[PDB]
Amino acid sequence: TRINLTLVSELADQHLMAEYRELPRVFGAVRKHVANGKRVRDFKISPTFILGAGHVTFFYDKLEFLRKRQIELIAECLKRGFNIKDTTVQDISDIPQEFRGDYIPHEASIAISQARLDEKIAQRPTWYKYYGKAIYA
Repeated sequence: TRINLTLVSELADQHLMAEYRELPRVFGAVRKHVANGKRVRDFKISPTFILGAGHVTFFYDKLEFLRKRQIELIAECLKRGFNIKDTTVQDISDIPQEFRGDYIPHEASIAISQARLDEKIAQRPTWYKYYGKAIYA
């Protein structure tokens, strides 16, 4: 599961579709943990954004950030003419407030996220498209 920090209008089609599919998984994971009696204090949340080990957990107390980003992802999918089936933002008001924080990444954090996306495309640029156009080489 990978959450990106870059503007959704700048994502390659493949990356946009992947994040649309994967971001909501975090909500379900928190629900599962809440049902198991866990609290935010039970998690080791990094103080700064990271990729890899601890990436998903970093967002456990930042669900409002994710909710707002899911709004943007859906809108970008529709803008590109993609046929997505769920066009509604998930209601997360059932999750305890301590997990529903917001977040504003610094440009240095965004640069880490951007570098990972760049690196993936560079591997085989023909696998990526933007509005269906092969602009990556």
